[PDB]
Amino acid sequence: YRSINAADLYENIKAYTVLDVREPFELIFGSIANSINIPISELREKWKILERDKKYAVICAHGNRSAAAVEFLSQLGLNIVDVEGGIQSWIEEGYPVVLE
Repeated sequence: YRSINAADLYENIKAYTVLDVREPFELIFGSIANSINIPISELREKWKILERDKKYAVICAHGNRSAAAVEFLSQLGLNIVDVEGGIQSWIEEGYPVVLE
């Protein structure tokens, strides 16, 4: 189990592949660019779609759901990290978000 600051993620944004585990209706209000969306209610059945050769940054609205996802994918041998504060923190700190 590892964690990553917002500033850290943004500075290394190209080194990570943001995994947004929030529900789809939540992304219409803003999401980090190119972040793949897998709701925690599907993560169990569709985590196989995740690349092993990638470094994932799991984001949540506040971090409660991302934390649980990390503990799950971490034991499956995936290189993933939890994003502190969720996307809420990301926005509070003034970071770029997409309306897509």
